[PDB]
Amino acid sequence: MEFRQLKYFIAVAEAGNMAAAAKRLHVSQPPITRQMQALEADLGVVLLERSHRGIELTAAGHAFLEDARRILELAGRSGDRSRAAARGDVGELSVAYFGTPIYRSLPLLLRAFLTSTPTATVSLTHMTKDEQVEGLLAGTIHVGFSRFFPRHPGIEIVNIAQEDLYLAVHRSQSGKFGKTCKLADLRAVELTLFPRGGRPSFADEVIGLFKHAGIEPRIARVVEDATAALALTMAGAASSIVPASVAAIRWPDIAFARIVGTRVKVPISCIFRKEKQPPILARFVEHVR
Amino acid sequence: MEFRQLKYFIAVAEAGNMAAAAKRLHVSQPPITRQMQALEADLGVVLLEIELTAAGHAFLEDARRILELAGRSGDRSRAAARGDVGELSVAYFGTPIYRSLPLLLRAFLTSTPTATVSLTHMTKDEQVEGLLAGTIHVGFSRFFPRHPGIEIVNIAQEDLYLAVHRSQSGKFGKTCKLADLRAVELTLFPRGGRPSFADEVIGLFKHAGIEPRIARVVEDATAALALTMAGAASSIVPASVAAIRWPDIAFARIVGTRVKVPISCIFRKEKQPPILARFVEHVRRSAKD
Amino acid sequence: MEFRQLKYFIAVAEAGNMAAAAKRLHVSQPPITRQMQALEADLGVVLLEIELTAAGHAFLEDARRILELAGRSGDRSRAAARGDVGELSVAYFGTPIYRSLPLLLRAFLTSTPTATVSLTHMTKDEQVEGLLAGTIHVGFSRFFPRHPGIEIVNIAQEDLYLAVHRSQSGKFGKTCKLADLRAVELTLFPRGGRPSFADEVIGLFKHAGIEPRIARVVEDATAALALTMAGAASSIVPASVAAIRWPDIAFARIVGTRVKVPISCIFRKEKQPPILARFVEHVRRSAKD
Amino acid sequence: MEFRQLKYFIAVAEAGNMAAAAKRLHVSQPPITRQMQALEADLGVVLLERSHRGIELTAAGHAFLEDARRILELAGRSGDRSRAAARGDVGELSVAYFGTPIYRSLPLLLRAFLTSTPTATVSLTHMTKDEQVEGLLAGTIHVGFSRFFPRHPGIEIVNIAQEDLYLAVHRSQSGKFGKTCKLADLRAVELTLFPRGGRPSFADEVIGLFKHAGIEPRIARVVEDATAALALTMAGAASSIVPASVAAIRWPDIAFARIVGTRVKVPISCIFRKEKQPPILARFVEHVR
Repeated sequence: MEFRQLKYFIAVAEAGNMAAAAKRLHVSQPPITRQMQALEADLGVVLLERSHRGIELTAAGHAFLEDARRILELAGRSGDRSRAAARGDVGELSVAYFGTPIYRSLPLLLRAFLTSTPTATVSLTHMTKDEQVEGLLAGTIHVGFSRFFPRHPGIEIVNIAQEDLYLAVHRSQSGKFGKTCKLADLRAVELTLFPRGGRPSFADEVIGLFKHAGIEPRIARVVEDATAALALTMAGAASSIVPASVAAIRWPDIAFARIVGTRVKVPISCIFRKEKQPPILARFVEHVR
Repeated sequence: MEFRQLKYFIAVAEAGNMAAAAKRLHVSQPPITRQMQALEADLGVVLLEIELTAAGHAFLEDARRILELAGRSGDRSRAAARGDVGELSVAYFGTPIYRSLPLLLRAFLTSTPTATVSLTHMTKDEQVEGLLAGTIHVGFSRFFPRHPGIEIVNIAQEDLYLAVHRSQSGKFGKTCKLADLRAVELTLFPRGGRPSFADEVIGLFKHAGIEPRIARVVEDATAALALTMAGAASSIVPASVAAIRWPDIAFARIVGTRVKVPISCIFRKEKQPPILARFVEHVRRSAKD
Repeated sequence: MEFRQLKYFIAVAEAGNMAAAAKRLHVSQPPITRQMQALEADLGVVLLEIELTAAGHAFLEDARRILELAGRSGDRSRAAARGDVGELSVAYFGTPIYRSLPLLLRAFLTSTPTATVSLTHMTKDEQVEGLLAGTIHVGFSRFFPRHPGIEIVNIAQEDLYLAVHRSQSGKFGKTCKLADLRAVELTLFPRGGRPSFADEVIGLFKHAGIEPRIARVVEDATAALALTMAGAASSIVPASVAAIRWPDIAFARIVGTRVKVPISCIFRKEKQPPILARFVEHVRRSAKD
Repeated sequence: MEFRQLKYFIAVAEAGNMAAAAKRLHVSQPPITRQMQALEADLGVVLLERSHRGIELTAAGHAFLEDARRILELAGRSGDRSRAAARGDVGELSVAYFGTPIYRSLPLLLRAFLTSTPTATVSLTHMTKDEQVEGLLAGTIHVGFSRFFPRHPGIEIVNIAQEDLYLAVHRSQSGKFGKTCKLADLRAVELTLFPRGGRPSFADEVIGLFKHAGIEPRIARVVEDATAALALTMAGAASSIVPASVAAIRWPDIAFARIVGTRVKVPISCIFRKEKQPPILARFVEHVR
């Protein structure tokens, strides 16, 4: 069987007449006739008959007509599926994340991406920054989001944005601070930071910001992540410092106060393997920039 | 595009190597290469880098289906020429294949002597796409999500059975209730096509007020049975599975008036070809009661 | 074995490299090496090949727990010396951490002023092992499989809510039934600790006579919420999650007298230390009613 | 803190007297005393007191006594866990399989393995022979089972056993053959073989066996696997040839007849990466041989 044979047969069949089929096909009589004899020979069946009315289909012809249509319909749609995949119009972007960008910044970036590529999908996985590097190099994830990525030569970092910092305290300690504050005002406050590890982290950044401001902080403890800190704060057992992403959410019993200062800010970045980027990733990277 | 291109692309995809593709095709390299170049120019996309691009992986699946449909279409025209019913393409997922599906197929073939049948394991999502595109005629499984152009027919219901290694047979007898199994570590199946058989089993336990002990969820009934036969597991299976006598496996029927699961089939409600129309009339009266 | 060996092994495991282990430890290579040789001779096993052997991967997990327990034990003796209650080590899985767990912890801390708390996310299996070994005092989740030396206490029950992107809020109002959600593509969570929250949601749909439409099962509530906030999903979450106002997410309370899920805690029934004994008496009367 | 300090403190505490502790410790008085002062100094608490009775513990001492016991208990058990993992007494053997060994031979081999290594576990995954090679080289699976593995230099093949072949027919065609038969007697029987592909398969083997016997078989079709063939046979639409593993199971409506001949046999083999075998695999390989 050949594709040309199929499109001709459908036209011959639908037009119900040879001259009318030629008009639709932009082609002369003799090529059409050649393609029908070749088609009937391959199948080993007669598909067409003549009469006063012109062209008629046998039982074999009628059965083949429906299939010929489903075949060109599927072929046409399969062509589109392949071009769509080259363009990055479709595909599943595998995203990894660590730390607080997952609370607001990352989702909004995903909203904007899905909105300009509505037939794409995303998956999400929590991963340490080290896991993200390994996974990126290996191709198990396309893009990773966190704050302070360790250095690697085969990976591009893109600082998407920066975020303010907010003191977080139990509802009952609200109004000891107001809605705005400075790092100087927190030297009597026992602070719970996160995460632990020591490799460049949000905790270490906050500690450095206190050192820049010439202030000794009281760090009561470093907990495993923001969830722990927020839950301790909600339970009345702690105060913390958190980026704007976290403060954008209304958590019952927690109040926030923005820490003022030009330098008191924290980045959001994302990493990807700059080499051999599949189209869904290239489309996302072009959105990140 | 051209059928030869598709057939050659599949061989290059599956051999993963130009010389093995030549071996499988009985043809030299430069012809394969000119056919691959031509497919790429016709599609306006690149499929090969030997490994596949995104566009390539996408097109591979479709190419198989196009060739598949083309072959069945030739067979169908021939069948129509001879006055025979031709071949019903059935897809299946889950355990109906063990007994209840064969029995229904037998009754269909008895009443329809010139018909044949082919069977393909497919996931439910693959099935839906197969029905809308015309590559399969009908799918069987247990639970199917509704879909606009598809009818889902609940044919019959099957009892459930506890499966255990022969060494543990005495422990529960030949009939048991869900509450008797509250301490049994269960290996359920399958994974992914949720809600699946595992989900229904777990739901039945819950309706009875029991949280099942789930050791693991394995990929299919085959894995679960092999593990039970190896002495490493216990499971719960439909009657279709328990109708078979497996060495080293003992079964206990689970009693409870609601402890049953459906055998269901699905098909495209519109543009039904003759053989599907015949099978549906048969399913219709197989379901009656 | 020796504590220094354990601490050094962990640093070699986590740095994946002898010079980074030296950097993290402020110590040169030959001391680290002699400590690793010695741990290997003492154990009568090889842990390093820098990557880990099977024996190494096994011991790594345990080494962390041994050091963890050792640190908490020093803190506990000190607390006992001063007449303070000391620190309750709590583990958690699932969504109680969002609201109901913090609230119960607050009431405990109010009545027990010299106490503190630490929070660690753990899977249910990790929790059980933690309770039997004495590394944690108590675990929280929703469903827990029975286990000989563990008591499971159902504290309270939480309502369920549909979660949708703000754009879709009008569609269901502020209250809805499960049957109203029969066409909603749901993103449930988590994966693996079956039976989990996903299983209960699916079971509730089934009890009501509806097969839920499940688009996907994601790793946790964080993923599901980020996807819903990005406009890519709808989900079902307990009241603890819905008590929080998340930007771009709207909630509808699911009505039905049986549509609720438990908050549960688990602890070792034997050899309870004083602080756990205090927490249990508190949980006991928090559950009363 | 040091481990020696812990074991001494427990003995001193349990014996309730210094001389009695020395007896238990196989050690003199002065070292014991040195280890207690060092231990009290590290913790920064007093654990012990003297009186007429001998040794007594403070509140700090009593709290530390329970922890010291849990610490040595956990350390001891962690040592065992590491040695067990070196020996391959524990671990999860990842097994892959293709074709019919999964029906009987593979499970019995797993029974025997689990029986001599009862704290080990197994997982099972269906994989093509090509997938198994890739997975083996990569370390994603430990061992693969099938029949006719393609050649690779970094992989060892071990023929575990051979299996007879059996004609399979619908119940109603039983007694056209009896319980034994020859290939010559099947030249009028339309045969359904499996699987398709063409790379060395069970189908190709059966075809070669007919050629060795100087007999033209009637091969009506090659289907995707044994499940398809068995289901077609059960439905009355086919006869097939299957190895002994399949014939060992009683499938309703299928009858079997053994094909006699010294050469009419099919192997079961398994493959593994001979390089860098983890202990659980080495333990299994030693069982396979």
